[PDB]
Amino acid sequence: KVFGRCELAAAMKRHGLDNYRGYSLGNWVCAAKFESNFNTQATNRNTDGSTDYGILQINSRWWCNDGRTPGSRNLCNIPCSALLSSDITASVNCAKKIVSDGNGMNAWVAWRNRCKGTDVQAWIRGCRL
Ligand SMILES: OC[C@H]1O[C@@](CO)(O[C@H]2O[C@H](CO)[C@@H](O)[C@H](O)[C@H]2O)[C@@H](O)[C@@H]1O
Ligand SMILES: [Cl-]
Ligand SMILES: [Cl-]
Ligand SMILES: [Cl-]
Ligand SMILES: [Cl-]
Ligand SMILES: [Cl-]
Ligand SMILES: [Cl-]
Ligand SMILES: [Cl-]
Ligand code: NA
Ligand code: NA
Ligand code: NA
Ligand code: NA
Ligand code: NA
Ligand code: NA
Repeated sequence: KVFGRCELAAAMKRHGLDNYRGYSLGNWVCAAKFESNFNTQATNRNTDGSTDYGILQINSRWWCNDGRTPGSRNLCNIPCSALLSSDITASVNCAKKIVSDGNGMNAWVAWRNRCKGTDVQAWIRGCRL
């Protein structure tokens, strides 16, 4: 599923991301935009051989099992393929564990580099939330 901006915003809010660990909804939307362009099926291989999956590009090195990432963890206790569903439930719940990990949203490279400290509020402009 390729989510619409406001559609994803609404889905993220219902799942309780809005201001989760102090991060307003626009941050989550902005992150999704630059990680996956709102595409739940987005996958990307990392240099270290691990892979990023889903709307928030969650990494198989630490958070999910894809069966081909040696010496990796599966801290969210899911197959990485669950992160690709049109139902963003798994991605949100795992993301909640990721952002709680001590570094906040800096865990998402594209967030730090492209969203952090900008008007992320603009990402939910005109949405019925
Ligand atoms: O998320 C855990 C850990 O991995 C780092 C390493 O640079 O970022 C990775 O994980 C992200 C989210 O799961 C990926 O989007 C990214 O591709 C990947 O580099 C750290 O930010 C973080 O400590
Ligand atoms: Cl939309
Ligand atoms: Cl919650
Ligand atoms: Cl593995
Ligand atoms: Cl665990
Ligand atoms: Cl889908
Ligand atoms: Cl959903
Ligand atoms: Cl980046
Ligand atoms: Na898709
Ligand atoms: Na915060
Ligand atoms: Na991998
Ligand atoms: Na694993
Ligand atoms: Na292993
Ligand atoms: Na999901």
